[PDB]
Amino acid sequence: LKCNKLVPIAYKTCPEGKNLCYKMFMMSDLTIPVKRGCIDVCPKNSLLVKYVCCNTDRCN
Repeated sequence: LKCNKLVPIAYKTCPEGKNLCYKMFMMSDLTIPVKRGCIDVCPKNSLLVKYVCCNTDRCN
C-alpha cells in the first residue's frame, strides 16, 4: 500500500504499522491539503481541519 506524500508529484510506501492512508485539509485552503501520509487508526476530525482516511493507493 503506497500513497502520495506531502507533494503529490511523488509517492512512497506507507510506514510500518500504518497500512491506511490519511489526508488532512485546513478550513482555509480546503482546495489544497495540509497533511498527506499514512496512519494506522482513523484520526478525530476538528472544526479546524478535516481528516480523511483511505485504504487505496495514491489516494492521498
